Amino acid sequence: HMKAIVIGAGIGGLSAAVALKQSGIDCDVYEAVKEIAAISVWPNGVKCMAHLGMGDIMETFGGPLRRMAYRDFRSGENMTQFSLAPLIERTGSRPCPVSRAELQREMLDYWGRDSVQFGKRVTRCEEDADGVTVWFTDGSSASGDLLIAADGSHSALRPWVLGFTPQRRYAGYVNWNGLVEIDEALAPGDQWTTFVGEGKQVSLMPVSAGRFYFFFDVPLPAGLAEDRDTLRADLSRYFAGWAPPVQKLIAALDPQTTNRIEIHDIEPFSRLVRGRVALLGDAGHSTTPDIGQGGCAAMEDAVVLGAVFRQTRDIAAALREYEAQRCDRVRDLVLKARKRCDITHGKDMQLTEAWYQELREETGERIINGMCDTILSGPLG
Ligand SMILES: Cc1cc2nc3c(=O)[nH]c(=O)nc-3n(C[C@H](O)[C@H](O)[C@H](O)COP(=O)(O)OP(=O)(O)OC[C@H]3O[C@@H](n4cnc5c(N)ncnc54)[C@H](O)[C@@H]3O)c2cc1C
Ligand SMILES: [Cl-]
Repeated sequence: HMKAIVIGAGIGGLSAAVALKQSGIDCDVYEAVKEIAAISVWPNGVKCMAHLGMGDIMETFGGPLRRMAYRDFRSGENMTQFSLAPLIERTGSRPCPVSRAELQREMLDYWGRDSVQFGKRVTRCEEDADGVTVWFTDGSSASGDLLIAADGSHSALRPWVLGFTPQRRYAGYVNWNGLVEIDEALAPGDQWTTFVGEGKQVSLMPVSAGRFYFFFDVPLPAGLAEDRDTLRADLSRYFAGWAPPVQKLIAALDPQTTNRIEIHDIEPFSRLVRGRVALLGDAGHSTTPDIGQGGCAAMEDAVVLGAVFRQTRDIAAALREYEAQRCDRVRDLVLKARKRCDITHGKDMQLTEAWYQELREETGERIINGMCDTILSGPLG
């Protein structure tokens, strides 16, 4: 009946395809790559997955995160440590940290790999009275009634929707991330533990199967001559003097499976749709990962997208309502992440010092309340 073309088979595209199908819309999913660390899916994200029929993925693969702590970088002592039980009670779902690999594999399995066309890199969309068409680098094309551009932070379709080409803004820090086996010599196995100091941080969080998702953050200029070959040396020098658990992590990680990402965001857009085409996921909003809401927001995007089509077939009207519901939400998330990034990574070391001070006096009430505000502001409340 109604055909949606979905570009991108990441969290966004697969969630959108699942949501559109829930609403009786047939989706063909296209993905540029020919084949193939972790994210923390907070309760708003979890509730969305559950709404989408993918609740089992979260529950099964979400690591046992039960409490959190911040530790002094030099001494390794707790500044604050507390349970997240109240977070779970107030929001109705637990936070589910999950390895990217497993999450991708499970979502693809849920949708169906044979219903995704791989090696299809979109370059262009065109809309006429009757529908929309896309072209792929391999020379092929495809037509449908609706187009979902979930093609990522470097989205090729975004400029057609906005009429100009947004540029990524370097956020001023570098993130190294990966997975290691759990060891209490590093930190507790059911805890989100972060060492903070010097505008840097080192974080450990449990995913499934007795592993930690880890990440190192260092404020630095973009473009340094660093990669997996210099990796262990880079970390050793950026985290010189840091408590023993940090040195132990640097020694346990495998540089060859560790990722180095220069963190960017994009100034928020005031538009998400044009005619039969909607931006979704990173294509429509690209945030620093500082509050862990990028993947969550893509899932939220999909829930709303599905909702607006549940009882209409007026595409332009449905997308205008999608845009109305999502635009201010994702603007706030991007900006809130940016603020958190600047505080955590020493944009103004005094504010950052002030923050460390707050962490020493922190009972968890404040942190949990802030987390709830972000979560409860999502579409499923
Ligand atoms: C370091 C880091 C930590 C993060 N931590 C968290 C977290 O803790 N919690 C959380 O919720 N989120 C987190 N995120 C964000 C989350 O990873 C992303 O927001 C989410 O994966 C975005 O999904 P997406 O489908 O929109 O984009 P992508 O995953 O980038 O998918 C887009 C897909 O489109 C394909 N594609 C690109 N161009 C084309 C084209 N021209 N034609 C066809 N296909 C194309 C790509 O191959 C890709 O598969 C983190 C991100 C980073 C970088
Ligand atoms: Cl994020």
